[PDB]
Amino acid sequence: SMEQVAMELRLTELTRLLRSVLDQLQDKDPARIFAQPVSLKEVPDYLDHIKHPMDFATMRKRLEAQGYKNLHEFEEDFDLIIDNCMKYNARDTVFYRAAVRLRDQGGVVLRQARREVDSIG
Ligand code: NA
Repeated sequence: SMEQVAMELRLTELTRLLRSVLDQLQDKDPARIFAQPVSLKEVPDYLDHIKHPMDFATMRKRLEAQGYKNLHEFEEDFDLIIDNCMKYNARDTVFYRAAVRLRDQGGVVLRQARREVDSIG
């Protein structure tokens, strides 16, 4: 149907926006702390601590299968990245502080993004 197709052109254009957002977000991680999932070989207790791990590559796989239906959903995933790190790591570590920085820098990118998704529909 033509109704289905138009919904599909909207998903596709959300997807194109979200990809840009994810490149922007991930430029605020020059160190690449958050680029890949935590290794269960190198932090074998990780899953006793963190119930829903997240990382930028896992968001990117989801994005390329157009698995994000709106910006809230993508935002939820970004926030897990931050919130998981801030839980597992102590306030005086380079990891915790790299998440605070990514949160504050990420907040701006997502602030305008939210206006573009409401504006362009
Ligand atoms: Na903690």
